[PDB]
Amino acid sequence: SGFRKMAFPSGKVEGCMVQVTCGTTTLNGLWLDDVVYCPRHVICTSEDMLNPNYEDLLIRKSNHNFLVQAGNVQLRVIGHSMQNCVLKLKVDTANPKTPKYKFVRIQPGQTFSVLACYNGSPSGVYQCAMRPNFTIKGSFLNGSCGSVGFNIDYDCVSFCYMHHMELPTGVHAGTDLEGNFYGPFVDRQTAQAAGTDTTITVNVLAWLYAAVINGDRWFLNRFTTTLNDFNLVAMKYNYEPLTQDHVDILGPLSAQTGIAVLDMCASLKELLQNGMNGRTILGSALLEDEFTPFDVVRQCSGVTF
Amino acid sequence: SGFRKMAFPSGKVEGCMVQVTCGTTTLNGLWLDDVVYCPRHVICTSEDMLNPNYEDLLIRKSNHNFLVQAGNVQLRVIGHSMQNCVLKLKVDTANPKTPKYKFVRIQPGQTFSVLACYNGSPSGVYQCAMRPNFTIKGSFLNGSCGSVGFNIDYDCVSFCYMHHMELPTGVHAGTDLEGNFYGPFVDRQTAQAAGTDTTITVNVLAWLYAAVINGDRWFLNRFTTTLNDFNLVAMKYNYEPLTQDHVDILGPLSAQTGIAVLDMCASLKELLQNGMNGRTILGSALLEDEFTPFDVVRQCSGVTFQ
Ligand SMILES: *[C@](O)(C(=O)NCCc1ccccc1)[C@H](C[C@@H]1CCNC1=O)NC(=O)[C@@H]1CCCN1C(=O)COc1ccc(Cl)cc1Cl
Ligand SMILES: *[C@](O)(C(=O)NCCc1ccccc1)[C@H](C[C@@H]1CCNC1=O)NC(=O)[C@@H]1CCCN1C(=O)COc1ccc(Cl)cc1Cl
Ligand SMILES: [Cl-]
Ligand SMILES: [Cl-]
Ligand code: NA
Repeated sequence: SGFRKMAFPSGKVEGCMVQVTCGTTTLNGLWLDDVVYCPRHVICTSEDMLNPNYEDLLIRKSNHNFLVQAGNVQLRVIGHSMQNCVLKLKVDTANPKTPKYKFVRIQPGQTFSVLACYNGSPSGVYQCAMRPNFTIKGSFLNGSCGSVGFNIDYDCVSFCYMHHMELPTGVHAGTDLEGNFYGPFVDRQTAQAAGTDTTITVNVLAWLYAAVINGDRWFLNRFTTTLNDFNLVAMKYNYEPLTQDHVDILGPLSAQTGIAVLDMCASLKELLQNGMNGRTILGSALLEDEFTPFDVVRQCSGVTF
Repeated sequence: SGFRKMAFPSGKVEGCMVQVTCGTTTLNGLWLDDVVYCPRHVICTSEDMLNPNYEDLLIRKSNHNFLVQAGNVQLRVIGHSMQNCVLKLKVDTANPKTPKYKFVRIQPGQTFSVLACYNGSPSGVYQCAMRPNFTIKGSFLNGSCGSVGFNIDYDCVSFCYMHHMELPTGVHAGTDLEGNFYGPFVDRQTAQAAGTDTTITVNVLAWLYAAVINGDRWFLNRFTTTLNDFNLVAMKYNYEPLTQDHVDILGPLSAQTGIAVLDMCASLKELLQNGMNGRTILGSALLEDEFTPFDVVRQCSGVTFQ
C-alpha cells in the first residue's frame, strides 16, 4: 500500500542526453539514432533573443558552429535543419543506446516524467502534468533548456516534452519533439504570461479513488449527482468540465471500489462546497490533480518497465 | 525556479536490479560486481514466517536452489552467505553495468530515492525520508521486497535502504545494505508497530528557506526566539528537537537569504500557531518535512529572488 508521486525509471532516457554548444550558448540535446534534437534558440545571442529571425540566423550557421558532447566524446555534426522550434543536428554516429521510442504530443491533464539535465548530465527526475493552461509546474534553472519529458510503455519511450522557458509566475513551457509549443508561447525574450489555470477534474476524481483504495474514506457519502449538476459546480470552482469520456475512463476504479463516478462526484462536490474540515486525504490538505486514472491503476497494480 | 520532490536519475540502479527466486518465493535483488544482495526471507515458506530460524533454513539450501535472473539471462550462483538480515549470493558473472557505489547507513531525517521494482523490473522512482520512528512512507506492493533506496551525489551511488516489509499503519521498514534494520523491527511476522512519529524540524526549516529563495516571504515575522524556547513550543506540536548541529547545518541557507536561523524558527513557531490562512508555501497547504538542507541547496538557485 501507499501512494506517492512516481516518475518512470529514467535510464532509457539518460543514455540519450548530450550537451550542445553554439557560440557562448550551452544547453542539452536529445541524441536518438544519428540526430541530436535541441531548442532552436541555441543559435541565438541575447540581442537575437529580443527579436530573433531564426531563418536568417540559421542559414548564417553551419555544421562546424555546433559542438555536441556525449560524455567526454565529441560528436561530429554533419548536417543541420530546423523543424518548428527544434533544431535537428545530424551527427556521424548513431547513438548505440537509442531505445525503442516515438514522438507523441500530449493533451492537457496528461502526466509525464521530466529528466532535468544541465550540461548534458541528468540531475533529477520528477513527475509533471500538462496543465489546462499549457504550462507545467517544473523545477528548472538556467542551463536546463533541452531537458525532456516522457512516458514509458513496456520498452517504448514516448517523448512528449522539450524544455524552453520559464514564465514570470515560476511555471514552465516547452514544445513537443517536433518543435510545436504547448500553449500560446513563443521562443523569444518578450513579455509572456501563464493564463489563469484550472483544476483537472478527472484527475482529482482519480486521486480520490486512490485514496479509497488506500483506506482513506471519510469523504464518502450517501449522495449521487448528475453530470450536468456537477459540471455547474465545477465551473463555479474553476474546475475543468467533466465529460462522459472522463466517466468512461474512470469506470474501472468505480467498479473496484463500489463508488460510481457520479457517487464520487457527489463526494467531490461536497469537498468543494465545504472544504476538508481540518482533515487530510492521502496526506494532503489540497485536492491533488496531477495523477491521471492510468497513473492510479498503474501504481495500485505495480506495472513494470 | 520551482520546487519539486526530485529523485535521482535511476539508470545506474536499474542496471543492477535482478529477480531472485527460492522455492515458491520471488523478490528483487541488487547485483553489484559478482554479488547479489537480497532480503534473507526469500528462503522462508508459509509456516516459517512467525519465528524463522534463518541459520537452520539456510544450511539446508544449495547454490542451485537460488534462481537469479538478470533480464532474460540466468545467473549461476556459486556461493552464499548471510549478513544480518541480508543474503549475499556470489554469482559467476560480474555485472558489467555496476556503477561506482558505496554502502551508507543513514540517520533519521535523511532522504533518498526509491526505485520500486517487481520481478527484477523497475516500476517507478520517488523520494522518501527516513522518519524519526525509522519507517518510510513509501508505495510498495507485494513483490517489492528487495527494492532499494539510494542517493547519487557526485556520480557515486550510495545505497542506503533495502525494502523488507509493511507495518500495520501502511508505512514501510527495511535495512541498510549490511542487513541491519532501521529501527527496532525484525524480519518476522510477529506483531510489530511503528512508534509515534514526529515532524523533522530541520527539514521544515530548510523548506521554508527554499520558499524564500523562490521568492516568498509572507510567513516571516519581526520576532526571534531562543533555541530552548523554540524547542519547548515545537515539541507541543510533535516536532523533533532542533539541535545546535541542525542550526549549524542551516547556516548556508541562512547566509544566502539573509534570515538568521533563529528568526526562521520564530516564523515556524507562528505558522504552527496560525496555520496558513488559506495560503500555500511552495504549492503546499501543509508544512513539508521531507526536504533536507542539502536537498534544498542541490535543487534551488544560488541566487535568492529578492
Ligand atoms: C533556457 O534557455 C536555458 O536553459 N538557457 C541556457 C543557454 C541560453 C539560451 C538562450 C540564450 C542564452 C543562453 C532557459 C531556461 C530557463 C531559465 C530559468 N529557468 C528556466 O527554465 N530559458 C530561457 O532563458 C528562456 C529563453 C528566453 C527567455 N527565457 C526564459 O526562460 C524567460 O524567463 C526567465 C529566464 C531566466 C530566468 Cl533566471 C528567469 C526567467 Cl523567468
Ligand atoms: C515482501 O517480503 C515481499 O515483497 N514479499 C514477496 C516475496 C515473499 C518472501 C517471503 C515470504 C512471502 C513473500 C513484502 C512486501 C510488503 C507486502 C505489501 N507491501 C509491502 O511492502 N513484505 C512482507 O510481506 C513482509 C514479510 C513478513 C511480513 N511482511 C509484511 O509486510 C507484513 O505486512 C503485510 C504483508 C503482506 C501484505 Cl499484502 C500487507 C502487509 Cl501490511
Ligand atoms: Cl545521514
Ligand atoms: Cl497539502
Ligand atoms: Na456519494
